[PDB]
Amino acid sequence: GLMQFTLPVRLCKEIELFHFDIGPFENMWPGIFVYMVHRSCGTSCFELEKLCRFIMSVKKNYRRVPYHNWKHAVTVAHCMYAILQNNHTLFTDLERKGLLIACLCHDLDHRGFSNSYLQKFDHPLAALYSTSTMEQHHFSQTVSILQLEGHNIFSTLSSSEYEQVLEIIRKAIIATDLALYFGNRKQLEEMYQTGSLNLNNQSHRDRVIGLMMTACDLCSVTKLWPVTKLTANDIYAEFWAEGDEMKKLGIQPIPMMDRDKKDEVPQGQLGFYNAVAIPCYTTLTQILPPTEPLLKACRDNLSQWEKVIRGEE
Ligand SMILES: Cn1c(CCN2CCOc3ccccc3C2=O)nc2ccccc21
Ligand SMILES: [Mg+2]
Ligand SMILES: [Zn+2]
Repeated sequence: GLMQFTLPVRLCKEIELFHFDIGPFENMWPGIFVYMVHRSCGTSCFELEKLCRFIMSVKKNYRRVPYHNWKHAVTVAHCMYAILQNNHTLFTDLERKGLLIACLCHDLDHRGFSNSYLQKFDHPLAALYSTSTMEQHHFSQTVSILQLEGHNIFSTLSSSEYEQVLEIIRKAIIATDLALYFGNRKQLEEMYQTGSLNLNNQSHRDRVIGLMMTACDLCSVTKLWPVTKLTANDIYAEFWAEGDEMKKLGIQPIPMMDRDKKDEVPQGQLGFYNAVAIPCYTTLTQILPPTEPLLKACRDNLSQWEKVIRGEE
């Protein structure tokens, strides 16, 4: 009850910033997560022993893939922590509980392969979940872990509050399917610009949480350039392995996934910044002005990729 997590001074200060990198010491990531829950939610939100058992079972159900790993989980939760801390009064008690957990769980049991690859492979999960294949899986793994003995971090909630938090988590995890991001953001753009955006409308809150989930999920592009650049290596290490596996199925992969087309990476990053990232953080900044540092950091990294194409690096 009286037991705070405390971080060294440099982390205590930098963890509050959007561009914080959680560092290479894996053993400190559980502690960093608990710290963020305690400041974001309260020391009373979860029973410490249940929360610790929950975190460690989540960690175990992430795989040793180059990018969609336990470090991604905690990184995406930190971006959500920074959004929630900069927007103190906009979110409910259940939202604060649900969203950090949603972010920690959002890529549970990821194999390093896209929905497209599972569908072309004819993976059993593509028969069980026809759209948002991996995301329905990640939600299913989240419910499985919550149901392990001593892992029910929500046990003090009422039956209807429990249903509400699991519903926040489900929609938040489904929203990380980038296929769903484009339509979600277009609707949020129209709603904001015609002035119809209403944060008391649940269907509107759902849309805004979805965009937050995309923003946190993509937050590699909002880090300082040396972090962004080195993270891109891990992202492409998965895509190129998927590309190799497409070639094994007799299917030319898209260029993004073809290791023979490394030279097209700088132009592909520009497309991604211009079509996905910048528009994502722009609409987020319009709805939640204190998230502007994410857009600024994203624009700085766009300018760094432009310099790579100009052979300035
Ligand atoms: C479109 N696109 C990309 C985008 C890469 N990408 C896309 C999705 O994964 C991410 C998730 C979070 C943050 C960044 C990324 C990222 O770097 N690289 C490419 C190379 C050739 C052709 C098209 C390409
Ligand atoms: Mg995912
Ligand atoms: Zn993710």
